[PDB]
Amino acid sequence: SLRPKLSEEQQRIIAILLDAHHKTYDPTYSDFCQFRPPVRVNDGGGSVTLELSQLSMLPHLADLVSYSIQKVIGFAKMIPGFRDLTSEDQIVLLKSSAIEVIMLRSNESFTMDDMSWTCGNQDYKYRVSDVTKAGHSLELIEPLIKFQVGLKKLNLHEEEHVLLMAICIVSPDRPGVQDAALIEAIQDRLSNTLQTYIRCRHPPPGSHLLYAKMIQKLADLRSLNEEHSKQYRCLSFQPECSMKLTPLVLEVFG
Ligand SMILES: C=C1/C(=C\C=C2/CCC[C@]3(C)[C@@H]([C@H](C)CCCC(C)(C)O)CC[C@@H]23)C[C@@H](O)[C@H](CCCO)[C@@H]1O
Repeated sequence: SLRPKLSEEQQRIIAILLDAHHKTYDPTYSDFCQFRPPVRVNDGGGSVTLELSQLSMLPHLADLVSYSIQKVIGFAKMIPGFRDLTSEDQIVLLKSSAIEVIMLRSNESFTMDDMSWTCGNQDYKYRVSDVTKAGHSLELIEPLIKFQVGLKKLNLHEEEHVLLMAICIVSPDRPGVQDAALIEAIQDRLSNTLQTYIRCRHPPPGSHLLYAKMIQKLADLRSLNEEHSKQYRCLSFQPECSMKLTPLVLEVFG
């Protein structure tokens, strides 16, 4: 019912987050030529044995994810209040949310035109088959695609999109966090900003219930995180896999 106006502080928070995202997410994907080249071996059969023997798309995707983790770290550092946290808690939050924020932010390159993450010419267009060529199984990919479509259909404003990523990162319920209270205080400030923004700036019929739907996506991400971790473990058993990854990836998921 009540639709309070965004406070000056809440307006500043949104402005800061939009700016942080614009500085850490390049919509032209111009740095991609700097990653190890994507290689797509013939695997129409989806052979796990062949996929693991080659891991043809792993160097490229590992570089893409590593690059993205760096961007997420940069984004996180700009989240109002994040700097108030101890270095130890900052790292805990970053490592635990990295893959989740990558899945969220990737929605910007995801397209329902053909259910792919399109970052340019065919070379940088990623489909389910490209992810299997990196060593992952459909147990992760299919649910991930479903998540992308569900997120797409929420038609989030960029303001809502950046707030959701910030809320995802600043979560008090991450194993290893020391000052949960402070983290929750920061998250509540972000959550209240999001709730207020939706109530006074998001037109119907895709509003209000929108907050609940967004919070539900955060729960969905936890499941995807767990599944990705299980599969990363398997992938790491492959001899010489470390060289196909990056130091940052090895640490975050190791
Ligand atoms: C990275 C990103 C993109 C796409 C994300 C994809 C497409 C290919 C496969 C991935 C990467 C999934 C797999 C499951 C993760 C695999 C990781 C390992 C192999 C380590 O397990 C997770 C998200 C999937 C491109 C762009 O939108 C951002 C980037 C450009 C703007 O900053 C974003 O940040």
